[PDB]
Amino acid sequence: AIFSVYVVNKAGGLIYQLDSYAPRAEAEKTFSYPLDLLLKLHDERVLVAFGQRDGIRVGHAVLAINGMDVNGRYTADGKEVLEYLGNPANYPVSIRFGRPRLTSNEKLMLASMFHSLFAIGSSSGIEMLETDTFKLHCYQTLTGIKFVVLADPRQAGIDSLLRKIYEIYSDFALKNPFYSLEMPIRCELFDQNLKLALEVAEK
Amino acid sequence: AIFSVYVVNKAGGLIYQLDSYAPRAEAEKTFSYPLDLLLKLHDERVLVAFGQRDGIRVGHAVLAINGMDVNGRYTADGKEVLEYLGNPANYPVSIRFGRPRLTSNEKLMLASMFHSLFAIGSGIEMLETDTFKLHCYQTLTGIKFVVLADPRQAGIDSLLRKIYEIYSDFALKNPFYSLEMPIRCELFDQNLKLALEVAEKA
Amino acid sequence: AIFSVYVVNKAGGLIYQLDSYAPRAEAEKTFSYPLDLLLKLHDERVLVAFGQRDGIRVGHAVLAINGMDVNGRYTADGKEVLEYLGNPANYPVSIRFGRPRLTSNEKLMLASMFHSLFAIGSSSGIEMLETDTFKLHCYQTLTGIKFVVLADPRQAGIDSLLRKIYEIYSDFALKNPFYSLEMPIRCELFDQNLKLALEVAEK
Amino acid sequence: AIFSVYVVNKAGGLIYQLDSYAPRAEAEKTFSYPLDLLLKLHDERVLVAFGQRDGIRVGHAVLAINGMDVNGRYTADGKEVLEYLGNPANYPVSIRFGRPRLTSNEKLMLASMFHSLFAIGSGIEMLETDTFKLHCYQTLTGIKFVVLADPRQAGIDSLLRKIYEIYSDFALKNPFYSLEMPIRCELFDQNLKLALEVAEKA
Amino acid sequence: AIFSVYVVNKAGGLIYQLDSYAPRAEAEKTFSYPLDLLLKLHDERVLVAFGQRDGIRVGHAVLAINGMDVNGRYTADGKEVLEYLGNPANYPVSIRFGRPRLTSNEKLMLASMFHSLFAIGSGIEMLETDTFKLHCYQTLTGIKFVVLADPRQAGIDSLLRKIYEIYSDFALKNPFYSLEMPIRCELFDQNLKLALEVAEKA
Amino acid sequence: AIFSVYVVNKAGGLIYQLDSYAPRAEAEKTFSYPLDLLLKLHDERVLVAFGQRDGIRVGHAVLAINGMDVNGRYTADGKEVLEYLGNPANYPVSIRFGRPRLTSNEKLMLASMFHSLFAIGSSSGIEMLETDTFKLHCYQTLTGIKFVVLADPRQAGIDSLLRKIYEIYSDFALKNPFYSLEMPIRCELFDQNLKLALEVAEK
Repeated sequence: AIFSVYVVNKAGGLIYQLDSYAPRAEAEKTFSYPLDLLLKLHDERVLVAFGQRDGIRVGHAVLAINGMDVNGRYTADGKEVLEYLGNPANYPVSIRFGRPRLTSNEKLMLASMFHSLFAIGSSSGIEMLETDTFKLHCYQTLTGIKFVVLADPRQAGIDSLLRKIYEIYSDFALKNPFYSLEMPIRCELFDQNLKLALEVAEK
Repeated sequence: AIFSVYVVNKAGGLIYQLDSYAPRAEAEKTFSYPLDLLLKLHDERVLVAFGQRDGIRVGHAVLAINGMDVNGRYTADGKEVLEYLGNPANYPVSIRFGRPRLTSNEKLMLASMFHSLFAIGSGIEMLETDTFKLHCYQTLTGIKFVVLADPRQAGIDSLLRKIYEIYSDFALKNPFYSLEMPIRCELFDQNLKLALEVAEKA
Repeated sequence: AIFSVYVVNKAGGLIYQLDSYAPRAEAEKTFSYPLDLLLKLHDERVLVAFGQRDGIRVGHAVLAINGMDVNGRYTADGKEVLEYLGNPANYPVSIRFGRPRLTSNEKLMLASMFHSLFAIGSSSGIEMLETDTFKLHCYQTLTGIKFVVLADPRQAGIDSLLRKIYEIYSDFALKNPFYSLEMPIRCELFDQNLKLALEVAEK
Repeated sequence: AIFSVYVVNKAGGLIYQLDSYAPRAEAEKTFSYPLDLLLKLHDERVLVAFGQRDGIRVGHAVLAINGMDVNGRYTADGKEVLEYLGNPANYPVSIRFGRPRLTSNEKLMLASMFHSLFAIGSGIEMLETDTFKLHCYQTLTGIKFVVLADPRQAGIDSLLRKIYEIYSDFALKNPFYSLEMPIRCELFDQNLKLALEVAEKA
Repeated sequence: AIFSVYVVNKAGGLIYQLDSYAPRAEAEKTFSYPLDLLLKLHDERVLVAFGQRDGIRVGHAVLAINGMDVNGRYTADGKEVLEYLGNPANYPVSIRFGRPRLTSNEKLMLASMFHSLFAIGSGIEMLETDTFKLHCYQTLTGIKFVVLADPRQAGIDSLLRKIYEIYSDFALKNPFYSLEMPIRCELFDQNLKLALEVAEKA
Repeated sequence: AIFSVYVVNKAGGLIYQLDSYAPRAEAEKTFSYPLDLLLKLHDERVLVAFGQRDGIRVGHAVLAINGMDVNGRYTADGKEVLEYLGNPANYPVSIRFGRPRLTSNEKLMLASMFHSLFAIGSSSGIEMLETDTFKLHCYQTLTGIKFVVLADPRQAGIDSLLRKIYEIYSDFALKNPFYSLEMPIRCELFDQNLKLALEVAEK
């Protein structure tokens, strides 16, 4: 599977992002409160700050409660989650935690580790970081544009996909003279052509 | 050759396009290896580096292998071009050569010229490089008809005047048409295709 | 014919300019005032702002009146032109308009459309803009210097000319160690060598 | 192939290294000149540019000349590689080919990735390029075991788990050892060398 | 070889020059095609890429074609070098090779060193590259005699001492001569030319 | 002999310096005062400002007095040198002058004359300045790092040495992920590997 696609301009500005796979959860689990975990709101998301209870790591996010899917730091009831799990009344609860989606800042931070050395215009232009849970591919073009793709470790075709996104990008620029390279990409035909290129690459 | 015909609106956004980026083969010669032509990988294109023999030219790309379509650096089957030509089992082979498919960098380079023209803009105007020539006809109303071609293609002038006529016919028949919206019109598509055929025969 | 030659440094500074052809006029025409054209002073030049009378476009400049050649925004009589053509007394007049010479800002603006993308040091280095009335050739060197030449559409040799100017430029730099690359070129032998290179290219 | 095994401390400083940058020859073919292989100088390395004949590959470097070790661009004797192959007196010669020795730029490129990983860092993690793959195992205590290899080398995973075991044995026996100080320990050196041998046979 | 002799005034402006940028041919070999030498266009110079045969060297440029002078990438007649060597009608041809004419980039590179020397400056001093060596003798009065040469040219030291003697003779005989003005003096030109001849024979 | 080795980062920051040969003196000479030379303190060093007495040029530094080696602008007695040679009591003196070692600013200034033109990432990367008394070699890498070596005019091997320092540098960076390229190099194994590379190059 392919989790995410994003594009960074030569000045480190995020210019396009598409989260493909998003419901990367696990399972709803019951917990007898007082909760043996310490939670923090980080960038509109409720993360596990401390405690490694059976199954749960620090860095895990809360994704749902009892059915009420977590709308970031709010419940589906509109109520605030940190006061809700600190709420004595609803002590026996079911909570869904999984590895959260990357913030835009995180996407940038991750992108900044590739091609940091060689000047703009230095045989494939692809650098990568691989873990247990994902593989990140970063293609830098001649003029410093970075195309990044996040996918499970053993996903084939990413090299060709990245070149194709560039092909879609450069064609978009040529057909749309209003567009300047620092600008966010906001074009229907781009979205269409990318989603298709992803479909091809998935198979 | 003509690589693309497209229509850009006053605000600089695409409203109609017709692409023909896939080239036609220029040269076809049968080879009896040791291969009297030297090849190198260049951005996933197999280019001729040396040995401009009668027909082929230093800079042409390997388009087809004995008739079959090859994409990137691998054959129709799926073996690497270079790792299949110095082959003891396989040696006698015919190859098609010509201008490579249009690249991203090239597209980006032209985009960068065209965008600049659009912004500095204050008749037919043409942007040219060694390998490309972009022709732009702008109407009073700010509609731009663009033809992307190689430096030598003739009769674009007349092609552009035709697209103008066809667009005018479309605009007269569809006066209350959102200019930010793409042109969805069979007859338009039809007549533009026919107009391109004429220019391609020229 | 070749209309103009100029050189831009890697930082977008105009470093040399020579207007070759200059009397690009048309013919003196009589006009019964009140004048059916709206005129504006733009960058020391009297341009046609509005009105497209028989022969005259907007953007056309005033180049002479009755014989008194227009010294920019003044007449040969020292009198101001906008008050002179608004002057009731001299209502029946003869005026010469043609496409004005490029301002230095215009030269720069035009130069900024070429090689804007690829970084300094990215097979000929020549990019061009062609119209009915002129063709503009822009050569970018390894170190970002732009040599620009303005000439009628079907003028041959410009590619070779541009390389020669570079040859003259680089030799000038080598013989003149005081010279630094951001500086305006002010050298007699340069002017001599260029005017000669133009002469060769014209033929 | 495995190019380097090293141990980095929590603060990011080197505390142990074992280098094996000198490659083993991949291909060996005897040539009867006119030489059916084209060579170019590239940062004081003689690389094969064209003619991927059965065995050798476009990109391999000339490692040895008829058995003897050649350094940079000069022979074991001291004559220039290129100025000795088109030789009327000397023509029949055997040559060894394979991956060139690791370059500075390459090292610097990986360093730039590794440093960035170290700084952004907030399991085994791997950094990869076309020609390199760096494997990094970080302990709870922040000790990093790093193996530098080509993209295809297998069994680094197990090698890294072994170095972890050997380092753990060392740390248990030497609990009050300055972590800023290099590891000076024969048995450590011994066991790591043996562990690398296993991974190299794999 | 000596490419240029010139005199720079205290303020860093040119006051006298004598150029000899056009090279002499180093090697001349008759060829019987298929041509046993591979050529590439490089900034409008035809350079030898591969095949350093007895005489010629990888990096030399094609200077002349069967005796006649060729400029840029076209022959004395006006046909393209490459598009005339793989010719079925034309094959047997002799070619002259050697150091290419001095380029703009090279000139600019040296200029950038020389200018820097001039500005940082606070005896004979020499600036050197792989292919160039610039020799600069500065007088008490700040007059600079400069000789541009390749790294191996000998006896520039003595040539520079001679130009100093000749300039001194000129300055003694013309004491009230504007140092911002170019040197217009037949005898000066004469004696410097003779001095260069001696250094060129050396 | 090799006098000095230093390394400059791509932003013109001095990142490592090692003065190899240092006691580059001449001989102690007697002078009957009032001293016929004018001396100035420049950057913690006592230089000859004016006067060219038999043997001594302007630019020569004072390196010792009567045995008391000059600790920059102080004597081995702790006393200030400019007041000491202007001191009437000790008028008959012996003074040692020779060409001073390069200040860090001088090292930078000298380095700034090489590779100033071509952009970062433009066949050996070595540029040099040669005089009677020294030859300076400057190697610029792909990413703008300058390695500089100062040595007597006819010293062989410098090209290979410079490449080796780069090899040592790049390896140091790879083994030390804390290190960032703008930082001063402060590592024992680096010093060891360099001093060895110098030893090889000397022979």
